[PDB]
Amino acid sequence: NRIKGIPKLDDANDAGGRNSTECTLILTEGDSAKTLAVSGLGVVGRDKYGVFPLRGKILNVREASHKQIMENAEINNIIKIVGLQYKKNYEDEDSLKTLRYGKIMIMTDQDQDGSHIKGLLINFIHHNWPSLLRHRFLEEFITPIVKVSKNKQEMAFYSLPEFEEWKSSTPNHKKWKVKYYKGLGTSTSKEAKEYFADMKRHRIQFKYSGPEDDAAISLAFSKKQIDDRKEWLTNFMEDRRQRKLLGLPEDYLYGQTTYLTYNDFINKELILFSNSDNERSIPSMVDGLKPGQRKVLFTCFKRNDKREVKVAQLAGSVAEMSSYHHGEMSLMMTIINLAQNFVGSNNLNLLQPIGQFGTRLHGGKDSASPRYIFTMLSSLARLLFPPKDDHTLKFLYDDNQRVEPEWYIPIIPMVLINGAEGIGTGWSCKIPNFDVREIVNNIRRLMDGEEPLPMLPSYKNFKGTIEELAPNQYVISGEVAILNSTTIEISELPVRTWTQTYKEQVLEPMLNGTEKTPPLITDYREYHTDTTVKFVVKMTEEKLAEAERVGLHKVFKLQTSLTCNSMVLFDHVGCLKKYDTVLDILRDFFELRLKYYGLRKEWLLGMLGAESAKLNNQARFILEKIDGKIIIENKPKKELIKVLIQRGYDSDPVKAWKEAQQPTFNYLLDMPLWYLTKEKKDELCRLRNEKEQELDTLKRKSPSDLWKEDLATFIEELEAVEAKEKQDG
Amino acid sequence: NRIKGIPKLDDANDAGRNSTECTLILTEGDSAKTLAVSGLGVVGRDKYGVFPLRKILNVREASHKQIMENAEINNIIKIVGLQYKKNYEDEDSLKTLRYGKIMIMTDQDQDGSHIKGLLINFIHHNWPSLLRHRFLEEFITPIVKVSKQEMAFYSLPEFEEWKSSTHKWKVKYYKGLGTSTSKEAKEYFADMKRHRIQFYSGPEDDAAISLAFSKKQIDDRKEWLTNFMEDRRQRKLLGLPETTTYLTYNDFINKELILFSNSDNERSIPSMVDGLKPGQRKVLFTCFKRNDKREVKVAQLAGSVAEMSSYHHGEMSLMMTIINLAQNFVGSNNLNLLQPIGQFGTRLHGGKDSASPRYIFTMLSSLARLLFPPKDDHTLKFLYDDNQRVEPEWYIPIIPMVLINGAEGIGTGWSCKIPNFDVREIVNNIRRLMDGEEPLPMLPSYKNFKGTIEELAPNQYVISGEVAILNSTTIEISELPVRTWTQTYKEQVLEPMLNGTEKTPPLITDYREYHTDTTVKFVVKMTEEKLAEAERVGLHKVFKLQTSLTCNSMVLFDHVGCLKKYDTVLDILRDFFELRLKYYGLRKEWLLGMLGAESAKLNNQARFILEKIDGKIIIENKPKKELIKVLIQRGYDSDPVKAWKEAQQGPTFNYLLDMPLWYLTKEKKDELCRLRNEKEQELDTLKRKSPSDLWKEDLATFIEELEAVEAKEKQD
Repeated sequence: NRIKGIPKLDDANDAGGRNSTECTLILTEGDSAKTLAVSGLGVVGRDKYGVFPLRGKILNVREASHKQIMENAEINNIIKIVGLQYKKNYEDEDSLKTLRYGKIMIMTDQDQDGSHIKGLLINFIHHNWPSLLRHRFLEEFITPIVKVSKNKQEMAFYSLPEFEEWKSSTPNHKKWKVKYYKGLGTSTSKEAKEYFADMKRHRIQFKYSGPEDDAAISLAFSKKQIDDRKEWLTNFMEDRRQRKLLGLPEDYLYGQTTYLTYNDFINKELILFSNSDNERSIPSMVDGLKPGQRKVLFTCFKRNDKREVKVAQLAGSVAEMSSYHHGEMSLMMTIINLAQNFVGSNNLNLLQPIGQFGTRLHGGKDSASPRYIFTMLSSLARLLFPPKDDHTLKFLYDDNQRVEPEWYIPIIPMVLINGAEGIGTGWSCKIPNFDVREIVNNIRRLMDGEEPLPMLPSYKNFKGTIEELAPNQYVISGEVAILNSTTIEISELPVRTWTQTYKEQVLEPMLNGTEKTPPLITDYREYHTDTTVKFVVKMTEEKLAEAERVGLHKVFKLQTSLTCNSMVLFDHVGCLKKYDTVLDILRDFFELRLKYYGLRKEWLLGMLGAESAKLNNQARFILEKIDGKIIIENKPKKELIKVLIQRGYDSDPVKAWKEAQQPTFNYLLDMPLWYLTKEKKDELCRLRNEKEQELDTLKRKSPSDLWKEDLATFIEELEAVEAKEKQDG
Repeated sequence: NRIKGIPKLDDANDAGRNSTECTLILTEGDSAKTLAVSGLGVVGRDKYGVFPLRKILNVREASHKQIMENAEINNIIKIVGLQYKKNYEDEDSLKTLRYGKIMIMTDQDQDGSHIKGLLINFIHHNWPSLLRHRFLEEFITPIVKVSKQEMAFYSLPEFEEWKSSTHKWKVKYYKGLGTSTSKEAKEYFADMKRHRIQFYSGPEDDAAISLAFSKKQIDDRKEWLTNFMEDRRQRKLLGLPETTTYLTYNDFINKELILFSNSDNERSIPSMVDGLKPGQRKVLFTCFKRNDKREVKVAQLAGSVAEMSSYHHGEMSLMMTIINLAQNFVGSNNLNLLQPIGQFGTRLHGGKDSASPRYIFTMLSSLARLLFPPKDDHTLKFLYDDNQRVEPEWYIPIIPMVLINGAEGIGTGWSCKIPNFDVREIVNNIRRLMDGEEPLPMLPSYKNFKGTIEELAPNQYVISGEVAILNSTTIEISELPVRTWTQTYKEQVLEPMLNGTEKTPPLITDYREYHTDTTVKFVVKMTEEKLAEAERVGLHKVFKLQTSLTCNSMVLFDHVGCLKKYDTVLDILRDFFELRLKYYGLRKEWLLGMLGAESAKLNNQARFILEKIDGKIIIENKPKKELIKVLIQRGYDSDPVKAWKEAQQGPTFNYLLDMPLWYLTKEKKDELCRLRNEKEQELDTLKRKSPSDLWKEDLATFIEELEAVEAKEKQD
């Protein structure tokens, strides 16, 4: 019959019989993957194929208790289906016939999560029966990464570089249709049948090629090789930097390929899972943002909202425009955190916190619902990230959608303005806040060739002191003063100490005592606002005198230590880098930003010239038509084009320049009839001169002059915004 | 004097001899407390206390152990120094309370009203003599604010009245507390007289509070909602449009808390006009507005729905609404409005086996806008979420969609279950009603269902699968009853037959599976004796291939918004038919005005181009004011489409002068002249057509596409 007790298993009809070696067990990533396999199998495929969905996390055998392994239903279910014995050898075909299935095929998405399942399954087999790996047992199901369709013709590519080679070798490639099939669920049931009719082109086998494979699997999953994984990622990022500089493509694993070594899989596919956590948690040094923050900011820039919108509405826009797929709760926190402006949050919030966005009372947690709070860009956001730089950035693609860039390039190092914090896999980042004006001044000093002045951490509206005990080591202190004997006033808490947390953890125990400590204070009264702290504490005269001799800041927990020893950021090329000082961050930023002001000037020169040429033709066309040199009334379109060509009119110069970066007279004839009137004609003629003067002015300006203009514009708006903030408080 | 152990309380300084003048603000969570703290500042802490409510229990419907194990109520008692057994009928005991007033500060949504009512219920149950005095109050913010000059309104009709004067300044809605900034909170707390409302006026209030929260008054609340919906229905049919200082307890229950219970009904029971719940309508409205010509990711579309329709429910709920609108397996929609491009779930797992929204794609079906014609959108009533225009109250499709894809929902007092019916039968029955004939009876019909559906009695049906005897020991099951999923049948029926229960032996020897993603094939082996015994009992009964379906709870919202129980599906069809026919009259009336304005606009545009070509109009090097005067002197009209749209709610000649110089060329002039003739012919053709003729046109267009779409579906 069939095995009893596994209702989720589609048992192969020949499994557990004479032809068991010809049977293949398909392990799928969840029920949706199993449904795809069922659709392809049809009826003929049900004799030698079995499908079982992995509806849970495969355990890491290497680092799990024997009790968990013996009670794990998922691990045990695989044992029953394949007929595997916990302690056995499978080096002889005699011992290979006790298995109900001759092959195991893992069917997962071609994303990082799917690779994790593949590796964990590989680790489970390697750690219990490394004999099976020796022969052709473990295999994987693969779908083409990209499909191109045109005129009812379809082609498939199994590697992103292969698709790029096709586009480089195929003119009019933009006339086709592009779809990406890394996820299994993207494929239809009809497409599933097509895959299973050509299983040779959708099957890959895992090959054991030596002890290097055992080392690779050990490196990936052994609990003792944590530091080895750090060097594993370190070499990967440097190898990626070298590969890009040498023009070599990204490391591909699948070609138009039938075999994949275990070592190749670990070092080229499973590595991307760990590097993703670093790439998601550690900000970039160029703009101080993580990809999630960048997606929100990119969405805000693209929307160009002149009026505030609900956070829930903006969150929908980010999901729609930037392909954000990391979760609704994460998206909400990212938007809210970009707008917070309380002491210890951003020194310069890029989004406006219009409503209850959290305060210093609860460390930003006391925010209201996203359906009730509003936000929009700050008036400083587009001054910090100038629109003219967008044309020099590298915008990324999520499948077919153009999304946020690799990084933005602000006019001052934003990573030092609002700080940075993140925990990845092997590295961690912690950078404090610094004064906006001091950073602008140091950028100006570097432009003039002077040495940068030292910078201490600075938090906006913080009323306490920050002192440097030693390089990169600081102590942040609140404010306490003795009003009289028996009374002290606490008027400031240290940075990142929240009002509610201080009252609950410090002052309440001193008033009520605990099981191990008698009360220290007799009373305390609270006089806070939403943005200021005031505690008035009463004490016994003798106990206060003792506290002063010890030190009130120490006794009342008004001191916090801050160490700058883990300033780890992604550099402009995508490699994690440990910055020893904030001046090193500023210097690295300065070189890149100065270079991109040169890039902006080159682009502006070409674009302004094209705009001037376009306006030159437009002004001439209107004037010639009024003068009668060109007649368009009741004239054939073909005749009009010939006249325009004969008279030396140019095709759309802006269009020509854009294609030049890699005839059309519509820019002339699309002009409204309004432009024949005197006033509008004069406006067009004036605009022609202004564009020419604009190009001439730019030709006389160096990249540093443009940088100084942007800094001056930003500073003026900064003073206006900050002055208004004080008036409203 | 001092309260100990409640670290979340901001005790008032005078809470004490001045306890009568002390007000305790009870806030909805920490964010509400933050707003109150911001408005209080420093000087406000002398007479005001703030405590955050981090859920009030229903005292009537709860164990007294829980009524003493709930820390939140116990903390409230401790803060306001309340004693359970006390009357406090005079100031003799009112000084035994630590605060003079309890102020409830919540959002102005349904969730906030629930907190307000439950707190009121808490006082009413243990200190009924305390709600008599000026004790319980609520914090109120203006509903609408208009903004370098700013004004505020505490009444929606007052805001509408403001529109009569001059309506663009800038408008913002402040129902949620979090909408107000800290600066605005300070302004509120300065004029606290204008932001505070106080709640007893008779025995009617006691009934109101009792009605809302008594566990025995369930059926009274159902009649309470029934009267509300019927009163609303009559007011809407009559065309009716549906601040103070004090609010009675009875007024709060009957005018504010009523919205909470009907909200569950309004979200779960679909409308009879379009067969949709509000969440589904928001998705469909987003799809119509986007008008995607290419497939889009479900994750991307979900963001668009959140951005465009003010959808504020769960993300998981939104994903399921989109996916369910696209499913096309046996038991799901007979006509899916969205295309399931990818793994959207199948009959194997009842649609639960769908892939991640970032990998599956969708777009409108080619039938969606044939079913929901764009020309009808101008006759619908589109709703507003604060300042954003969103989906309408309902769409008006050309056939009753509620009978096509069925209806299912559970509300508060009512429930809905309607099966699917055949599209062609529904179209045919609609055609019969247009001709004056009686509709034919209709049985439930599910697309691609290979079984049988029989009516035992009115509204009583039996759905059966297919089983065939192959030999003395073998039977094959080629169809399961509608809504029986392959995995659920294998796990619940066939697995126990193979293994047996604890006290019952196995019934079958073996079964083999040969399903596809859309078809079912079980080959079951038994012994000869057990098969013969099964035959005598009845194979459909033995293998559970029959399911009962009763049309006894076909409850839908009518076009006026009142829940109505339909006895037969023909009653739904007749009610739909009358409304749809009326809206075809409404469409013709709108089209007559709009087509006429378009024709007038093109007449001026064609005349303007021809006169410019003929030299009757000169614009070269001419002042704008001189050109405008010539156009008026020659009788040209201001934008007629703008004028007609303005009529439905100096001169404008931009529609003439914005035209490109291309229109002076021969071909474009001929195209403009051809378009001028086409618009006139369109208006003339419409005048000779009745509303029923337009309906028949839409049905024919829909039927042609339905055959094409369904033929391709079979081809795969």
